[PDB]
Amino acid sequence: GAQDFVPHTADLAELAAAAGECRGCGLYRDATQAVFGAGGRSARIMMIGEQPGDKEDLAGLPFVGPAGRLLDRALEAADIDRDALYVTNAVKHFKFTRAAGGKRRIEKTPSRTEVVACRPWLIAEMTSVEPDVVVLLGATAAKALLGNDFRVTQHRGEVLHVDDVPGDPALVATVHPSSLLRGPKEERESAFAGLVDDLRVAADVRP
DNA sequence: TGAGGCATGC
Ligand code: SF4
Repeated sequence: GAQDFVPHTADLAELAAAAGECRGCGLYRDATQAVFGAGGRSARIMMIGEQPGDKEDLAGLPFVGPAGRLLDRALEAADIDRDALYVTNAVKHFKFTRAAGGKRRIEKTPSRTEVVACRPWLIAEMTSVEPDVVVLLGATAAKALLGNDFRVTQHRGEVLHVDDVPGDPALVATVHPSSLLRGPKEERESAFAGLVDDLRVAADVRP
């Protein structure tokens, strides 16, 4: 995968500019641009989503579309300052399809081989940022760091620690904010509450 | 429109 394209540097601007050159999997070809993380190395909370969506791929920034707006409300309800956040995605290029007779770009879940190929960028970000806690937003991100057998619905809101992760941060898994939109509106407010609770667990981690 | 975890299809 991407490991040869990751330069030996902790400068997020250099990593981001290099990601524009990555050939670690096929996603780079149909996407507009790599969407790297956003934030500074002084962040103590890192949050990892699945992939850039349609709006993210057009803007070049993580979490700018509907799921990111919901994440924004979740952050405010958990009293998490954005000054403490570095936010990124497990996969750096937008994976999508279109209906043959349609124009809208329809997001497709990254394959597990794409997550594995792209994980060197995530490791590079984690070493550069040295977060005290990593929030895994959804199954793709959580499995990226915790193994393909990990079930976010089974262990969300738990403070976890694994050995093979650089810097031994606390890890907190939760559901991706888009799941609240995809699921029934009847469950949406309860689901938002659950997200906010998990985020509160993550913000109260003390190294 | 914007998951999750299991199942089936080739
Ligand atoms: S997705 Fe990750 S690994 Fe695949 S190309 Fe874009 S950057 Fe390289």
